[PDB]
Amino acid sequence: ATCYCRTGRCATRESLSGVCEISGRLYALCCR
Amino acid sequence: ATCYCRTGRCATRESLSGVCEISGRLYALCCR
Ligand SMILES: [Cl-]
Ligand SMILES: [Cl-]
Ligand SMILES: [Cl-]
Repeated sequence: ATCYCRTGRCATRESLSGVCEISGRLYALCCR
Repeated sequence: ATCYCRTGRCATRESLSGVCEISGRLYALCCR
């Protein structure tokens, strides 16, 4: 899948799918 | 990025990047 680790909401064409943890920071997981 | 929601360990070229929550189930987020 194509996915992004986001600092804001997911884009409209993306689905919230979990959490990224990179270098200690949390991100929304947004896939399409 | 290219990401998969895994029930096992990440493949050699993937990095463990977080967790997926899909239909009430936990998975390892594996990204390359
Ligand atoms: Cl973002
Ligand atoms: Cl898997
Ligand atoms: Cl879920």
